[PDB]
Amino acid sequence: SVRYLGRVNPATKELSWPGTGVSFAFTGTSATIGIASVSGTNSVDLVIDGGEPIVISDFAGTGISTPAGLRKGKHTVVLRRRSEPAYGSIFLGNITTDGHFVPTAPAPKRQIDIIGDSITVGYGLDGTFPCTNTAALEDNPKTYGVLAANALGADYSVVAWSGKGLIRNFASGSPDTSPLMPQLYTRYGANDADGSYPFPRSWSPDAVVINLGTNDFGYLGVRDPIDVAAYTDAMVKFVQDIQKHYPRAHFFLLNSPMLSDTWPTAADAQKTTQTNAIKNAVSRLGAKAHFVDWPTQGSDVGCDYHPNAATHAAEGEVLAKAIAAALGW
Repeated sequence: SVRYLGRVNPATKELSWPGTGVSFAFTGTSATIGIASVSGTNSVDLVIDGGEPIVISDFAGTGISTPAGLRKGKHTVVLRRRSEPAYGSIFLGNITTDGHFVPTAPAPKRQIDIIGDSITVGYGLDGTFPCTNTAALEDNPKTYGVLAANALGADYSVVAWSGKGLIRNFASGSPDTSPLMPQLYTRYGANDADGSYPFPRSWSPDAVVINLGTNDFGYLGVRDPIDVAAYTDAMVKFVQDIQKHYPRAHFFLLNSPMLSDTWPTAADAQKTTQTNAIKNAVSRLGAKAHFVDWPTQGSDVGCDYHPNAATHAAEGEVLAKAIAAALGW
């Protein structure tokens, strides 16, 4: 029996959000993950027998098959999306084997939501600066949030979309008046109807990680600097809205490795300003809210100054310990 990873609408079987996918085991020499349709560009990790990820970004036609050369016998298969809805999605078909399916090792008891923007997606992560981001260069399985969930032995759900904010999205001259992350968080698949995620009780995060504000703080030459009070107020409201569904979860609110106190100007002090706003939100939210620092990154970066693998891995450790400390893990 196949199990779906992450938030996947069972009415569509669309791998839409980053990190979504499937896990199963079989005995035989081969398995194929059928593909009903694919749109735009995508990339996935295929992990066989817990080995090195096979990175796939071309889905010619039929489906995704296990590698040639396996020995007849038991094998495990984990497929995970590296990339995000903005570039495309994969609609899954049926999964087949040349032998038969065997039981999966039981799913983790620990569960974590990770909510954010391009940083949480894994935008540009595999890229060498300077580079143009592509679905192939995105690498959700190497992001700070996923690496933290891995360290804690937890299942996770990534809900993230590049350029998105909490109160306002990325600063463009055309006002980017499309949905904000809270609205998107109500959807099953990323392009499904508002409110289409039913919050099934089968998924009940112990921890909810929120990393938003990099886009909100952008303003130079396009719009007014951020309304800090509104950003703070919205952060409190977003958590309260999630608590309608997951009242017992602890919340982990991160500041941005891409904001600094020197850009655009020293006066803006953007990183300190965001940091204080989040701490304020944490203070208003009470004991189940937690601030988690992410120091402004160094000069080594991926595409478009996004965090590279080392920067993600370092905060993954910080976040894993912070969640563990909060939860007694």
